[PDB]
Amino acid sequence: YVSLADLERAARDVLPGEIFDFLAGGSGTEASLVANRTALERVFVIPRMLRDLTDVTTEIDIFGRRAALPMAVAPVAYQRLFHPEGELAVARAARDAGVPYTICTLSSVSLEEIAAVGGRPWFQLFWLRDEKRSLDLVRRAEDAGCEAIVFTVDVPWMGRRLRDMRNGFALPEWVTAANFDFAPATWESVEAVRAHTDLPVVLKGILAVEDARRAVDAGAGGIVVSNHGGRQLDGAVPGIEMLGEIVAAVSGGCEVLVDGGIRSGGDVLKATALGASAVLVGRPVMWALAAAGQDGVRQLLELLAEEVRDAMGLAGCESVGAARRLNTKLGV
Amino acid sequence: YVSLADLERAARDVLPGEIFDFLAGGSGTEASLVANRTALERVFVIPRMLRDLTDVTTEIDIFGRRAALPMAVAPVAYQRLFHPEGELAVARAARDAGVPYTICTLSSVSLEEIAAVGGRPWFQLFWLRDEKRSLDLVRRAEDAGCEAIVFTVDVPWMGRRLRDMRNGFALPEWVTAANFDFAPATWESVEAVRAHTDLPVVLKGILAVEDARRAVDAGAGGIVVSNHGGRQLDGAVPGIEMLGEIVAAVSGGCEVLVDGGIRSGGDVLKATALGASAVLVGRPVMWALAAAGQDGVRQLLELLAEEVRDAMGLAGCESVGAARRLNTKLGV
Amino acid sequence: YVSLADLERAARDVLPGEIFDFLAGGSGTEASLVANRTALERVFVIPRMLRDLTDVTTEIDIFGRRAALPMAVAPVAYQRLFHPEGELAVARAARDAGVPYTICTLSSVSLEEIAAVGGRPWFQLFWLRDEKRSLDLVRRAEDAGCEAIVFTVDVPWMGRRLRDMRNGFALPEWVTAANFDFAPATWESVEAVRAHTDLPVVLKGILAVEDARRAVDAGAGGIVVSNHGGRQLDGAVPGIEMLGEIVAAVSGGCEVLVDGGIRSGGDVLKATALGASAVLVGRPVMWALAAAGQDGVRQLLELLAEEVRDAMGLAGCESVGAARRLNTKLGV
Amino acid sequence: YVSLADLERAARDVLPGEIFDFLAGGSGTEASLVANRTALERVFVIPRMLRDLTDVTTEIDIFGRRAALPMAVAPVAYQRLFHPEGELAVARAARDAGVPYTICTLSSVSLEEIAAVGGRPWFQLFWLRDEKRSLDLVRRAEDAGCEAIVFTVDVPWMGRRLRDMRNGFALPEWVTAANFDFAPATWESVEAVRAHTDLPVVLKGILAVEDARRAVDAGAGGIVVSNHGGRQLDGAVPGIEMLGEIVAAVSGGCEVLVDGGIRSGGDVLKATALGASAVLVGRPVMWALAAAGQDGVRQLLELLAEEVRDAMGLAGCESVGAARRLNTKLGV
Ligand SMILES: Cc1cc2nc3c(=O)[nH]c(=O)nc-3n(C[C@H](O)[C@H](O)[C@H](O)COP(=O)(O)O)c2cc1C
Ligand SMILES: Cc1cc2nc3c(=O)[nH]c(=O)nc-3n(C[C@H](O)[C@H](O)[C@H](O)COP(=O)(O)O)c2cc1C
Ligand SMILES: Cc1cc2nc3c(=O)[nH]c(=O)nc-3n(C[C@H](O)[C@H](O)[C@H](O)COP(=O)(O)O)c2cc1C
Ligand SMILES: Cc1cc2nc3c(=O)[nH]c(=O)nc-3n(C[C@H](O)[C@H](O)[C@H](O)COP(=O)(O)O)c2cc1C
Ligand SMILES: O=C(O)[C@@H](O)[C@@H](F)c1ccccc1
Ligand SMILES: O=C(O)[C@@H](O)[C@@H](F)c1ccccc1
Ligand SMILES: O=C(O)[C@@H](O)[C@@H](F)c1ccccc1
Ligand SMILES: O=C(O)[C@@H](O)[C@@H](F)c1ccccc1
Ligand SMILES: O=C(O)[C@@H](O)[C@@H](F)c1ccccc1
Ligand SMILES: O=C(O)[C@@H](O)[C@@H](F)c1ccccc1
Ligand SMILES: O=C(O)[C@@H](O)[C@@H](F)c1ccccc1
Ligand SMILES: O=C(O)[C@@H](O)[C@@H](F)c1ccccc1
Repeated sequence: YVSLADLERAARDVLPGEIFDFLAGGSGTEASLVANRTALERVFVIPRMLRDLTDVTTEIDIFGRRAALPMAVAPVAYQRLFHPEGELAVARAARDAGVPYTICTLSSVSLEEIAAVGGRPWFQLFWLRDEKRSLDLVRRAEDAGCEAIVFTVDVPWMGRRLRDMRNGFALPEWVTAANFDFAPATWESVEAVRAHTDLPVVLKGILAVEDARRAVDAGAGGIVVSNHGGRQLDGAVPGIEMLGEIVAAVSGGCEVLVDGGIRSGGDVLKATALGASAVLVGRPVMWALAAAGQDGVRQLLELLAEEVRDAMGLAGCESVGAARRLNTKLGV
Repeated sequence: YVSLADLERAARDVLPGEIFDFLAGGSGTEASLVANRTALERVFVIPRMLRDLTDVTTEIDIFGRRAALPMAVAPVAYQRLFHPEGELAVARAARDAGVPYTICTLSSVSLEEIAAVGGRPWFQLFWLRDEKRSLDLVRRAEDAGCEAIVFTVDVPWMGRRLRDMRNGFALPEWVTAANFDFAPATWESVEAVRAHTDLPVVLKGILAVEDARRAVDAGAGGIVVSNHGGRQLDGAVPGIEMLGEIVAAVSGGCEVLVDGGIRSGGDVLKATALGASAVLVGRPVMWALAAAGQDGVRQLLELLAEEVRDAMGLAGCESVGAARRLNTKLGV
Repeated sequence: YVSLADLERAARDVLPGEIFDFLAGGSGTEASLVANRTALERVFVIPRMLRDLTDVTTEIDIFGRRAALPMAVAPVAYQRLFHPEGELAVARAARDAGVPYTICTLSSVSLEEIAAVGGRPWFQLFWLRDEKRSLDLVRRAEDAGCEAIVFTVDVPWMGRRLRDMRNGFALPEWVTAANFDFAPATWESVEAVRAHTDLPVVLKGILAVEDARRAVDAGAGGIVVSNHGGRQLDGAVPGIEMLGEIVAAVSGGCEVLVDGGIRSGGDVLKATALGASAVLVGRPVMWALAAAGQDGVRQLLELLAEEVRDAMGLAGCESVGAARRLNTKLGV
Repeated sequence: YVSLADLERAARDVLPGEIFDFLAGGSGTEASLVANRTALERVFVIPRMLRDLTDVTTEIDIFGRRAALPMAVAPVAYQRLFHPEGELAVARAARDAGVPYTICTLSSVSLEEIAAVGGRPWFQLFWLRDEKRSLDLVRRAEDAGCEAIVFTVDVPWMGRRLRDMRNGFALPEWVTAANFDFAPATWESVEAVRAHTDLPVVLKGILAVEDARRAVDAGAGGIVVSNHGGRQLDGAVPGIEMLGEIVAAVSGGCEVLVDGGIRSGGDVLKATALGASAVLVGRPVMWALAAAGQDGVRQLLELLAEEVRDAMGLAGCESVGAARRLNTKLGV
């Protein structure tokens, strides 16, 4: 594999069509899904030359820990849909690559089993029908060693996934929500979580500048600027199009991550040049899992690491902080 | 049916080609017809998160009455072209969905019969060869219980519909203008109508900011910002591209509706975020009528209601007024 | 025929390929040829409603004479390439339609024969190897009753027409330059012409704002804002993209015409809304001549007249002057 | 051959696929390779008319010598890949056309042999693992009569050329680096070169305005604004998009060349109108070499000379300096 697109071809071959569609699809007409790619393709980097590259490092510090790249595995529910080892395969590869892995509320292996793999696990929260149960998942995650709570704030309910409707898609009987034996979140829910944990709370799914500012005021340790991979509001702006304005409004008050359509180390460089602290990567990780299990995810992360180091050095950046100081130009 | 595009496929199968072309076509090269869709596809919404969605309502108050959605059925002449029950099928479905239905001057069932269905009928006026006859249709509509006069102001004559010319299209003998046993309108005609009725007068086909302002000064209760579905001047700007500037110039002085290419609840959300009070929907209603009669229109309106509620909630809007306060960003 | 595009299809059928290519082609990669169409397609008109249309007139006064439309036939060399009656067929149709016809220096029938047809003949000048001969053609044109001298200023030499090179195109022996038994023009050549005639001198091929201003200072009665149909500099900006800036800089000091890609009455409306006094139309007139001779040109001009009247009225314009006061908006 | 595109078709026929891919390809997704062409296609020239063209000259003075066109042959490694005479064929054609030829560090014929051909040889430097060896190549080039040192500053290492990876491309045994029996460059390396030679030092691969300014401060005699033909950072902005801003920031302090996608004399005109002193041309020269050896390169340079003279005169420019004063407009 020499690009992330090699892995998509491989995953399309192996997966059942309805599972590939559950993975690939977006809501509505898929306008926001396509726009995430369009938006990144319009960004061009203005590289710098002739800088010292003797010790190029792709490492960052985030939420108290070093990470090997400015990247984490995005939360993706039900990873046993894609490979029998599901989340354990992905978490082991992420641990070995030094990349944080986001354990999902709707994981198909329990959060404690995935946390026991080690590494830097974060935990993604969906707000449940009652405050006490929500907070119990948060406490389980914290007890299990998760390092951050990634509270998804863009899913008061699931979007209209027309591929899934047309396919009549349902979970196979062999895939379950292993953390179990949902409700719209509000700013009150954020405060309940913030009061219940010492872990940093990261709000995933922020697009309005005013919501990024309120996230900082609310005590969030980070936000993920994101339209949920085009799976929630069809017509929501891409996160990459709001990122620069959000980074300026936040003034360093929290970490600002972005996701949606990151498909290469050059895309990671674009996101960092627009001001991101780090990116999330979703679908490509599942392509690698589907294609070749744990080893596939390892190969994907090795390729991304090579592409990030290559792009940074070609752009004159010995560190991720230098990459954040790059300028960009929109093209056509 | 899971999108409005499902209904177009269904209507193309059933209708005779020349009738499908009368419905689908525009004037000239169809540049304005295509632009209505291009323009909406360029608009992206910036959704808000974490707001109270306990009682999301899609209802509005307009021209004195509650409507279940910020939407009305646009005037479309000669609906018996599409189904034998014609206007009565559409009006019954609109009534049952709580959506206003616009009765046309060129309806193929008399305005009194369609008004007797109940619901919230509006009446669309074409200016006739003489003031007294025009005003008689207005008085008939008012006597029959219509709630608003939708005066079409963009048809001094019919545009050049090249599909119809190439097809040699003419009305079948079984379709007639049932209100009967035309001239360019002017601002004088508007005043004659305004003086002849206590109903709100809504000018349909306004695109210039100065004409929206004059409409308010003339005592209009509303305007529809519209290029007539691309059927009148080929090269006329889409209404959606003038809407924001018109809403700002009107300063709340009248209701500002828009039409042209609304094909989903997400498009309704875009129109409201640009400042519309409500939209009109034309061709999709006729697709549903052609595909499945009254039940088809009911299914279309149920689908649109679900899509509007979904889009509003995903965008953090518990009411249409909140949706009007959303910001937008143009994309590519 | 219901559009000008019907005539292009007809002309492609009848003409030999190399003659169709001489007509259709541009220089280089044909980027400027395509851009003339792209540019017009990007312009949208903001029409006005509710104005008095009791006496819509498409007439203008230009260079001292009434014309039936804001349009003249562009200079096109060697019209016997397209039909045996060549220029006489086109000039007769233009006369009968009330449209000025531009007689070319390289006409395949003598300028005196074409002038004898009557109508409103203008005369297009190419600057010859010597001032005295150039001025003799000007004097011949004036003696023959031509009303304006259209001095082509964008042909110091012919552009690189790769279709013609690839085809090895040459004039058939049956087509000749009938005014005969060339050099780069300069501002000195313009003054020599201006001093030699009382007719208005119109500089065809102006694109720079500074050249439009100098044309007025030099005593030109008009300019044609034009990239020569994409046949001269490949990469020259379309005239329609410079027109508004040129109209503002000229401040009424001369007539400002435009050409390049006018293919409908709606395109004439766009040009007038951007400030043109009138347009030239080139290739479509030759399509009609090739398809059906004099009667073909008559049908083309009747169609254009109908399309111009339709577009003007739909845009609320009772006169060409009102159309020049329309606003426009660029789209995608 | 009537366009440079004729030569590409010819070269694709003759070369082995993997060698054609080594020549044609870029890094990553080839976004920057495509953007170099997109960017030039968006630029339109505003030509001037009616100027004196009695003695149009395409000549420039650069780095102390007259050149026949505002163009030099870009450095392209390993030219024996394309034809058995390799660099000697290209250098002989460049000499005979009066065009500077850039001898590469990785030439497949020694720099002294290519310099002995005569003409105006420049020498391109890659920074080697140690300062003394780098400086020895510089001294060899100077001793051999090269006129300028073109220091490549955008290759701390080679980009990720996925065509080459997929093809498993390697140099045939019959092609070698004939100057031999590499390390990231820095501003310190530039100063070491500048101190070691009296020749002008030209930094190739500058895109950031701040790096152009620093190049002047560092004593560079020129820069080449360039993304390395899309072969280095995938996503680097095209040089043509940074050129105008760089020319303004440099204020005449050094020569400012550009490369990337120049494929016609009209493209040379666009580059000069945006402010370039001269362009480099890479791939087309190798197409001509592959198609027909020395004579092919001669034909390419004759065609480019004709296209540059044609474009300049059609734009009203008697000299390259006048072409630099042309204005441009971006189109779509
Ligand atoms: C199959 C699938 C399942 C997902 N499940 C979740 C989830 O449980 N929680 C969440 O916050 N995001 C979920 N996401 C959204 C991702 O975290 C991410 O925002 C999105 O996929 C955009 O990134 P991409 O283009 O790299 O895939 C899911 C995405 C996919 C494709
Ligand atoms: C077949 C057809 C007939 C129409 N008849 C009328 C009419 O009688 N009066 C009117 O004001 N608009 C008429 N319209 C215009 C519509 O009210 C509406 O402005 C237009 O179709 C744009 O909406 P759409 O894209 O949703 O179809 C007609 C449109 C169609 C397609
Ligand atoms: C076949 C042909 C011959 C032309 N000959 C002349 C000419 O002799 N003199 C001139 O000034 N323009 C000449 N033109 C340019 C036209 O007058 C006009 O500027 C151009 O065709 C753009 O208009 P169009 O897109 O309507 O064709 C010629 C154009 C064509 C296609
Ligand atoms: C096959 C190939 C080899 C090249 N080798 C070199 C090189 O050794 N040194 C260098 O500075 N640039 C090298 N370049 C870059 C060119 O000098 C030039 O920047 C680039 O090809 C863009 O120009 P074009 O679009 O005209 O090809 C190479 C380009 C190609 C295609
Ligand atoms: O995008 C997604 O699939 C998730 O965020 C969530 F909405 C979801 C989880 C599991 C099944 C369907 C939906
Ligand atoms: O409004 C802005 O500045 C940004 O959204 C815009 F430039 C942008 C478009 C596409 C990708 C990233 C940024
Ligand atoms: O767009 C339309 O069809 C209507 O507004 C009107 F112009 C019209 C009604 C009936 C037949 C033809 C045209
Ligand atoms: O001029 C403006 O602000 C609007 O017309 C423009 F942004 C726009 C383009 C396309 C859809 C809606 C709006
Ligand atoms: O565009 C054109 O064909 C004319 O303006 C002129 F350049 C010309 C006339 C006759 C033959 C070739 C060229
Ligand atoms: O620069 C400007 O204002 C005009 O050239 C531009 F808007 C334009 C683009 C395309 C067609 C007409 C005008
Ligand atoms: O673009 C290129 O091929 C050159 O600049 C250089 F990176 C290179 C030279 C020779 C082989 C591979 C790469
Ligand atoms: O930012 C600018 O002014 C230039 O990069 C831009 F206009 C440009 C786009 C494409 C080609 C050359 C220039």
